[PDB]
Amino acid sequence: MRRSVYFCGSIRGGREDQALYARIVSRLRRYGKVLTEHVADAELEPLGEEAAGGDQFIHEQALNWLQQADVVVAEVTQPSLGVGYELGRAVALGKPILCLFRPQSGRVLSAMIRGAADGSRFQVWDYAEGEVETMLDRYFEAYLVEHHHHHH
Amino acid sequence: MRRSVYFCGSIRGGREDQALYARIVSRLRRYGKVLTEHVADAELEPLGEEAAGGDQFIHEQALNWLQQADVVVAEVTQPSLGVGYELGRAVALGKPILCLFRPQSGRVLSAMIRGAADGSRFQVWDYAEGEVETMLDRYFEAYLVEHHHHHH
Ligand SMILES: Nc1nc2c(ncn2[C@@H]2O[C@H](COP(=O)(O)O)[C@@H](O)[C@H]2O)c(=O)[nH]1
Ligand SMILES: Nc1nc2c(ncn2[C@@H]2O[C@H](COP(=O)(O)O)[C@@H](O)[C@H]2O)c(=O)[nH]1
Repeated sequence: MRRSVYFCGSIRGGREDQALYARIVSRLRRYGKVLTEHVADAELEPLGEEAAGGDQFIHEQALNWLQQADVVVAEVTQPSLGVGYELGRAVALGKPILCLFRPQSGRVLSAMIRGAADGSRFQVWDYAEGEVETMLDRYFEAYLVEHHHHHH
Repeated sequence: MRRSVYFCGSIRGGREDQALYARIVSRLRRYGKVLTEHVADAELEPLGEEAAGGDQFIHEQALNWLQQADVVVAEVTQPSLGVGYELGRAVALGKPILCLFRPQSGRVLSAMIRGAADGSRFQVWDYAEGEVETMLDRYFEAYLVEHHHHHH
């Protein structure tokens, strides 16, 4: 009834991912529902439990969003440890995962990542800078035309 | 009845992880059962299905081993994308996870990784080169003395 897409992008406390997150959030919300909202909130909602929350909460928030997230999509030009972990949980929790790696960033996907992309429900596309939009448009266009993730 | 510990280490087709894998395999097997055997086999068992197997098989082999692996232990000095993915699956599939990061390697654990270590069943210890043995000895000694992973 309701589709939810979770975006996975390494921020590392950077201000170069927020711009991408704001633009990707609007595109993901247009289809059904978009998560990864924490990386775009200029008003940390106060009140609640008076404890030392932070990193532990970060992991808990991502776990709760993936529960509803019917599909996961990632956009990282370099091998991110934190983002890689999220991808692993997405495959174990969900099924249809997406990965966007820049084929001209300099780095490369390790054996574990390459192996993960069996072709069933996990697809790893290569986007070269200005090609990120093409990959996102093709991913959303191919998803609507297929109406599922069964084809290899 | 039978305990199985799966070791997680970034190899990236390198010959610097095999030496560590051989020494860690013996220590892990001494306690109960050790996996990550693929990274130490000089005799690829032939025969079987005649297909293009490789990366997909790598991911499938790790998934099958974690099923029996009651506990997971990792030893990486730098943020590894492939290894990070395995850790995510270990927390989603199992529960008691271990992480060994070098506090003098140069890099650092991202927000996702730090958050993952809630202190419940996931413990991230810092080992400085020659301190890898100390972390492994304390991890195995603390596991036998506690007889479980409940303490925070
Ligand atoms: N749900 C959720 N995800 C988070 C939070 N903090 C970081 N993340 C996710 O963790 C990733 C960033 O990992 P890092 O850049 O630190 O390696 C991104 O995919 C981002 O969405 C948080 O508080 N909640
Ligand atoms: N079970 C299993 N694990 C593998 C295989 N190939 C690589 N790995 C695991 O993947 C990790 C290496 O990832 P990478 O160094 O390529 O980032 C190690 O933890 C290693 O045990 C394989 O064929 N089978």
